Amino acid sequence: LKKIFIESPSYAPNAFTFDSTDKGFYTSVQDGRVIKYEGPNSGFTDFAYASPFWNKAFCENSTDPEKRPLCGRTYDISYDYKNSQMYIVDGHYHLCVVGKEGGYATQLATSVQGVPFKWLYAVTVDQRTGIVYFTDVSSIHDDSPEGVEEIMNTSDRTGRLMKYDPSTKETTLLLKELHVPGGAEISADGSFVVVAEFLSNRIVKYWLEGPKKGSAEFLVTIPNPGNIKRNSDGHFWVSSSEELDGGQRVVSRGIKFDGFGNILQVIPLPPPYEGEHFEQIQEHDGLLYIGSLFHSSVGILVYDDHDN
Ligand SMILES: *[C]C1(*)(*)(*)N(*)[C@@](*)(*)[C@](*)(*)C2(*)(*)(*)=C1(*)(*)(*)[N@@](*)(*)C1(*)(*)(*)=[C@@](*)(*)[C@](*)(*)=[C@](*)(*)[C@@](*)(*)=C12(*)(*)*
Repeated sequence: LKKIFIESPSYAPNAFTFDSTDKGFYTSVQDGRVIKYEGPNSGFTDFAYASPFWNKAFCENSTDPEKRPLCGRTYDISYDYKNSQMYIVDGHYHLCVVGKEGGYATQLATSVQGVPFKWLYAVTVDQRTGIVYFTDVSSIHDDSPEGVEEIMNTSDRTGRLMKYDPSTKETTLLLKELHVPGGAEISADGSFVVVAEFLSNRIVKYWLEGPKKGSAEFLVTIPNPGNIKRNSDGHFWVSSSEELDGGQRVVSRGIKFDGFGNILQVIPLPPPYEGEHFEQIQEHDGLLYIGSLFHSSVGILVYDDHDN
């Protein structure tokens, strides 16, 4: 297992997505930007900003939590191929979208059933229907240090799963009282959405079709599950960390599972991720993109097989 680091601006490149050109990638960073890597000999450019207030002088390269409400902080991004546009979920500006050329994003939704969003975290677009599925970590606590602390202390179970439909412009509540839903990924065939409940160490399966449509069921136990991203085979990669029996400390792993809950592949991450929580593992073009809040470079894994 080989690791590659790509030096990036700002800090904490946590989430990735890709467009039809498939040259490079997009990533969300701590200072409120969505940036685009253009290739090994042309670095990063700014792509988009959820916050309409974002500006270089005040927000570029900041990690001051006090500047977050103004600059924004995007937690996930999902490219819509049919419409050449990028969906965004931000901790301060909520569900947004930006067209192909980027720039400042258009805000789409900030509440459901009269209850404001507090910390949108994961997003995915159904490539066939253009319908957007996304999670809110809490209905009480935002991404401030004070908020994170309260979520932990009260074992906050006020997370939600929503859908947004661009043809109605309405958003609908699918699930409530989730236990820190930091990951959500639609099946290849659109029949279900898998949701990671970080504080309950599990993945649940929410049905979009079939006789159980509109309900969710337990799928598989995963320690401290984060983001979920589907690969081209239709399987799901999730970030995981497990406290080590005998240690102290965690062991970090990427875990690939199917829609029936079978564990298909387990990848212990190498340093520096090995003993740290991480955000996401996403398979694309034969590479594993690793999202984290704890580094200033993007991490990518590939296996070296030049001997067998
Ligand atoms: C799951 C992950 N991501 C989302 C959010 C979060 C996580 N974890 C935690 C802890 C505490 C608070 C919040 C959180």
